[PDB]
Amino acid sequence: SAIKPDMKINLRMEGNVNGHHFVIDGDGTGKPFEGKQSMDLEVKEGGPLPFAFDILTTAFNRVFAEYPDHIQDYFKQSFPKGYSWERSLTFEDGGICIARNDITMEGDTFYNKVRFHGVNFPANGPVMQKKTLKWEPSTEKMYVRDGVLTGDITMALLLEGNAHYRCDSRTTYKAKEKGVKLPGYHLVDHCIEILSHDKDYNKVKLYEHAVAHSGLPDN
Amino acid sequence: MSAIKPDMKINLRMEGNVNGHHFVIDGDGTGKPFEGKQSMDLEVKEGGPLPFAFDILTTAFNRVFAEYPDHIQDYFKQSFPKGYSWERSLTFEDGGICIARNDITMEGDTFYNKVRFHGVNFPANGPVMQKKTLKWEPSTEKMYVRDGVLTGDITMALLLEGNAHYRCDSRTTYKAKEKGVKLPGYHLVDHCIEILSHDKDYNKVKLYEHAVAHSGLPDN
Amino acid sequence: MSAIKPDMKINLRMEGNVNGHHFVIDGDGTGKPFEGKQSMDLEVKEGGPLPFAFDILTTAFNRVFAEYPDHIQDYFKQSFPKGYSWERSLTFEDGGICIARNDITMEGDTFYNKVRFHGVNFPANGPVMQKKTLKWEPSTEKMYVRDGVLTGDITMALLLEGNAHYRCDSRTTYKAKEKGVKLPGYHLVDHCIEILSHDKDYNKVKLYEHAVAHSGLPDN
Amino acid sequence: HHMSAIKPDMKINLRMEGNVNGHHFVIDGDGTGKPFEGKQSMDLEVKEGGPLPFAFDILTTAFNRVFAEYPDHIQDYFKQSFPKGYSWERSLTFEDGGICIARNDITMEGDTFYNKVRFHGVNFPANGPVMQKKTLKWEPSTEKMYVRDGVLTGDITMALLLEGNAHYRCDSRTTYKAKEKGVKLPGYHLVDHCIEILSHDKDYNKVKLYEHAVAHSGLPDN
Ligand SMILES: O=S([O-])[O-]
Ligand SMILES: O=S([O-])[O-]
Ligand SMILES: O=S([O-])[O-]
Repeated sequence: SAIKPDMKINLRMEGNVNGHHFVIDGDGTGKPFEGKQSMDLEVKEGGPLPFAFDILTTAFNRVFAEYPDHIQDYFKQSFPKGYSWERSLTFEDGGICIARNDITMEGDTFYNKVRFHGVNFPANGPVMQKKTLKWEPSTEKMYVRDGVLTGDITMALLLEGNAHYRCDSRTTYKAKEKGVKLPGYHLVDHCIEILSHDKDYNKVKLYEHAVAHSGLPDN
Repeated sequence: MSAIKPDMKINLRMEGNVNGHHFVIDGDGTGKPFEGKQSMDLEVKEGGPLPFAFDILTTAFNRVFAEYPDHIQDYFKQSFPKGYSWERSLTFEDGGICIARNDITMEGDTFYNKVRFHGVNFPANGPVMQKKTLKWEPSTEKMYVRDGVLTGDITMALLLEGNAHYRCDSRTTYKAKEKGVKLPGYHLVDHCIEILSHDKDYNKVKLYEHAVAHSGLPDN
Repeated sequence: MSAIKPDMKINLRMEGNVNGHHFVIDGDGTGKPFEGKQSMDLEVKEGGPLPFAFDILTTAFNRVFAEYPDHIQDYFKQSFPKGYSWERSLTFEDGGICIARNDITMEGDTFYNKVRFHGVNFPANGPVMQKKTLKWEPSTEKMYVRDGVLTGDITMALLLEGNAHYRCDSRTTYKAKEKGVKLPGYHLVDHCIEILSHDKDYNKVKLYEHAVAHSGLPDN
Repeated sequence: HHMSAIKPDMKINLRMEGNVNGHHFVIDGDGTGKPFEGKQSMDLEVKEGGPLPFAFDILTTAFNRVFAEYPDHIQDYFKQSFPKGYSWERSLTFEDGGICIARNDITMEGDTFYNKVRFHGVNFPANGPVMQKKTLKWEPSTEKMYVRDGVLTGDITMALLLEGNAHYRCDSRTTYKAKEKGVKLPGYHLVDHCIEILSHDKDYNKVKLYEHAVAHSGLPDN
């Protein structure tokens, strides 16, 4: 009842990768029921960012995800009060990130409080060298663990030069209100895209498409 | 003289050791390469009854059985008639680790599979030695090139009795026998594996699996 | 030239968040860098009482307090006057993951510590959220250079109630503030960290640590 | 609690079968050791699959924790498992995806320990240190011993020194199990080791291997 077909979103991410502090302001629109959202982002300090913007992109709301009827939608059922997610990103070269987002809503807008942190990215690695092109599309596996909805994902960044950079992520989602029903095992296909940006990535426009499904042969 | 025919046969021998238990499993079955479907009947010839869950073996009993669409290169069907081999490592969240290998070849309408499977470090209280597993959930394997070889990464979950999952992380490497097989670009493979039937000790099992490659969203 | 005195003060502020719970922890201590020893009294200024095992934070409260033999380069004694930073990941066997960083500087007789600590994904019924930890066991860190930076790898174990162990994989990267301080070759550190005393809610903690460097067998 | 019959100068017989990246091999070895001094060594000869297309170094830890100096205050699980013996299973995970599985069955007849080892390795990259044979030595390290899921378990983060002097990381988990009943389980401890190829021929077809291990309690107890 609370979510509408078209909603706004405000976002304030703050973080540190490799000792580098940054703030990023975001403002955007999207269709929760179509699994879509875009948003305009602007680094407000920390720019020029010394690292690849790509590592940030998954960390700027699953509520924007096309859920089919045979699958419980934890995220759209979390609102008004909202929900929180925490995430770790484990890169194949030792680079490790942790993140959190408190997602809230009032009126037509979703509010996202997001903290990002990253450690141990190697000097001549693709992240500090900015050799990343984009996230390749993948599929997140959703399941319950310790009484909590958990998502594991097998993720890859395309690099300059016809090779890929592995990332492995675990997310833990918690609805704020008591009583929200945990879903069964499902899978969530997603694509993420930087549609436009300036040369140093101080201002970027980002797009996310997400759809949930029960996998083969039901997808 | 096309190598891949619409209805083909599968001949399999697996020999292995998990936690120091030796075993031999012979397989016979069939499948439809272009539809990405296969089924086979397995018979434990040595080492029955198996002390561990049969489920840990079932990915190791052929990606030639995957429905590839036009716009994605099919390494597997292009690997024939000479064939290919794969190597896989399976890392479970409780420390059990398996490695396996299959050299697969082809004569006429039949694929031959010479498979080896080794496991160690499964705890006695774990869902594997307790034979507490139910099925592999559906999952998506990521295909991409690493050091000039086709590589596949997958995070799979084994559903357990009692409404719980058991995580396995798997990496496989596929190498065509013949020189000059064109490697595919990055893509996804969806799959499902289902034990369709089994006798009480799992000495005789009917297995079925379906694989479909694709390019992820938006495209389907 | 190092300007490390044989008795030094230690001043520290830690700020952070584990599983959404934000805490601030102030420390005051002293140490003897040349025999590898330091102890500090902590008190949590924000976030008391902490909902999680205090022992996970304990690693994060300076390898100058390590005993280095003459035959091994002491990167940490040599990073001063200017100081140094370290970054560190802590991956626990049940999916809990922490990152931490410290910027260490020296003003006279006192080392100053800016520490941030963030922890994610601890399961509600794991040893951390239920406070079933007893101590870190004594272990050994592997120091070596990777990509131009002193790196320390170690697998640690936190003793649990009943004498079970909880396993933590840690990686730290240490960076001298000033350019062209020299790189040690492969060596080992031994460490022990012991919580000496604490009140009921671990809001006042008194922590001791001992660390010595060596080159391993047969030298030792 | 029980006379080991381990006599302070003992022999070692060993047969190994393996496969790494699809290459089959058999290595034999005869050796000697001093179990109470935690020192041992062996002459190995590659009997099949020679010359090996991979770094010999990956195999060297698979060729017995009986040869480890245990001080009185730490339970020695290995010498107490004799005369009957014991077995281990081990997984080796390298930072670039190389994964290995190894197991050994140790028995004792009279003066001689007998080892049946299996070793299998998978997914070593073509231009990695292993396949390109660019390893030099294992650095000294320290394994942590503790009971896990009821079984004596050894964890260790090792590193192979490589040509060009970078290191190549490997993470090992070993499980040890006595053949007979009644063997006491140690408390947590540490075991230092150092392994060294003493001498070898061009193709690593004949190799001389030595190791030294001593168990201890960490700090500041050592
Ligand atoms: O290039 S695709 O991700 O639109
Ligand atoms: O894999 S299907 O048959 O569940
Ligand atoms: O003599 S020892 O260093 O192998």
